Amino acid sequence: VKSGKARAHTNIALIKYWGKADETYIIPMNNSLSVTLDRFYTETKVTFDPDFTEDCLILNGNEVNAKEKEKIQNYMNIVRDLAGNRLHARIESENYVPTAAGLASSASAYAALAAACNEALSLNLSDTDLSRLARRGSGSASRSIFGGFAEWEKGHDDLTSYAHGINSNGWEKDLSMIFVVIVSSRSGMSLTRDTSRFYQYWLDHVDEDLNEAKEAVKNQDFQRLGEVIEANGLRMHATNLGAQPPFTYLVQESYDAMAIVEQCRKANLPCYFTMDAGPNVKVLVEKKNKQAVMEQFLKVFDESKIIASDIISSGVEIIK
Amino acid sequence: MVKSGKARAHTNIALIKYWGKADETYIIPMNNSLSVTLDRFYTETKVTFDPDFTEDCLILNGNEVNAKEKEKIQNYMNIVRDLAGNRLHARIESENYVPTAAGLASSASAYAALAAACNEALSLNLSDTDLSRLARRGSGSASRSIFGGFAEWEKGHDDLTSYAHGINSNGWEKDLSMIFVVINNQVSSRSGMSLTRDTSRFYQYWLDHVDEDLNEAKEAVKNQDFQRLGEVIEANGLRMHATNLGAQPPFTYLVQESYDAMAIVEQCRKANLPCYFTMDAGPNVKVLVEKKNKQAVMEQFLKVFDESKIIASDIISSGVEIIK
Ligand SMILES: O=C(O)C[C@@](O)(CF)CCOP(=O)(O)OP(=O)(O)O
Ligand SMILES: O=C(O)C[C@@](O)(CF)CCOP(=O)(O)OP(=O)(O)O
Repeated sequence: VKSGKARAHTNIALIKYWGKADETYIIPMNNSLSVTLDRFYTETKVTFDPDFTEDCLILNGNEVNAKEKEKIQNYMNIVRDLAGNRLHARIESENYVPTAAGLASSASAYAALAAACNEALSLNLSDTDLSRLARRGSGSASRSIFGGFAEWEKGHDDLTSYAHGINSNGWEKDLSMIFVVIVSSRSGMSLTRDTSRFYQYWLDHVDEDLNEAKEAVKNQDFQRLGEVIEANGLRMHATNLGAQPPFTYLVQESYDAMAIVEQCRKANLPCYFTMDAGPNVKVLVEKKNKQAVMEQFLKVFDESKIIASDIISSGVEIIK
Repeated sequence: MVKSGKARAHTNIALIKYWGKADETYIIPMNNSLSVTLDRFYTETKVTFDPDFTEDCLILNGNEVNAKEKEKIQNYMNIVRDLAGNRLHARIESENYVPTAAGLASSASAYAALAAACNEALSLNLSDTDLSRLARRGSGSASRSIFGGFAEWEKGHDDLTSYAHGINSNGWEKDLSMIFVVINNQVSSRSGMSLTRDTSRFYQYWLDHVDEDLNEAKEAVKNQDFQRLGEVIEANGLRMHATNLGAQPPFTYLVQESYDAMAIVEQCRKANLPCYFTMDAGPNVKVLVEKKNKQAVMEQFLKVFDESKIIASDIISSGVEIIK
């Protein structure tokens, strides 16, 4: 029997991945830039047994659903081909995330599975190839191989499409993210990629957004990073508005949280917001101002709905 | 002695959006717009000028308006007094036959009816152009209400040059209709567009496409090409709402139900009922459809929406009118 266990942390995209150039290999229409979070993660143990008939995934103690079981089986097929065996695996996975709060486990789940498999089957994959393996499960997972800032290079094929870690001289140690708890990303983004009247607008600005953001981290320039990523995040959501037919991930409460962020800026508490495939609002903020910003939120939201996390420096990690 | 006049003006809905002012004081817009004038919804406004009157008075649907609206209306009438070269104050009696509680706007038809009423009362002999200009000062969209069918508001660059005109459609307005999906709300158009215009990160994007949209739209009506019209106006409308998303801080007029309404429109398209939607400063979804499909399209909506929430109107051919 072959087993291994690993922990991967979720990451939030500051420059968004939204829309695939290639649905089967998960190659993106554009590069993305993300930060990896300390607080939320997945621990996954994988066990390969000559005895097993089909792949098993137990998550937080409970067997998973149809589509997920199928989603896992097709993914392990990839792992089997790569490793060169025919072993089925029993996967035991736990998400360390506030429950029923809508946090995406996608990135942390596949990065963790990829790394656990790597360990179990002794593949000694390089980070590049680990990121590649993770990508095949979920595009965002490619980034969770790394800590701090990470960039997913879109490439043009399976070999060239992967993430890498960005050294920012420890800037990530100065930063945090506040979550305000309030249609599938894969399904949402394919509709928008395929049909949206505003998608071209998204493509025309994404590289510049990205360049500006990467420059800002080179200078550890928070306001400048913050401004571009906020703009970029909003433009992603604009594209869904142009889909055929239109849709939104946002609700009034998301807008209320956004308004609170602008006010914090006016009161000289720099922070910037972004949203993914749901109404949750994430507030990038400097650690020094994290408590102050949270207080401003507490005036309006339940304390239980205001959850802060640091940015973790290290990457995916083997659990011995 | 006593000078009175009474007018009926119909509301209009924009297919190409006015959204954002170049001049807040005189209400000169950042771009041209194109609308259609609704047969079913209108305002009737009577104005009576009397030397004895010492202050303008406004009665709306039989009721006091309040010192706020009262003050606002007197400011507007000053414009009329300056225009007429008199100092006569007016008693204004107005009835809105517009589902305002249901969220439809009354300001376009209200200000158009008032402009026309004063012109009739005072015998100003204003051209439709000057009527449009007078209406515009009260509310931009009111400039278009002077006219029936398809109308366009030319933005101009000053108070003399910004006004609307009626577009001759070869009677195409008679083939069209508009379904209103009243959606459970619940930020003014003037204040909203101002925040967006001043502030929105996506406003330039709106500006870079509006003229092309408008030219395509007008070319579409020249040809009575309903699909060509519907497609561009629907994209225009959506782009207008995108800009709000970019404002500092962002906001939307749209709620989940609005999105549900758009979805049904798209199903209607796939199912051979051509129609297209647009939304204004509220979650209500308006559905441009050909008169011959009005009923079929309403029934698709009637599968999910309360019957009282689905209201259709034809498009009127004629413009603002003087009545008894
Ligand atoms: O994370 C980002 O860059 C942006 C988003 O989070 C915004 F919602 C999308 C994530 O995409 P994902 O869940 O990875 O899709 P998959 O490849 O189809 O599994
Ligand atoms: O009708 C349109 O062109 C589009 C809108 O309806 C979309 F909400 C805006 C109307 O603006 P309006 O109320 O006329 O503004 P005012 O000049 O500040 O009174």
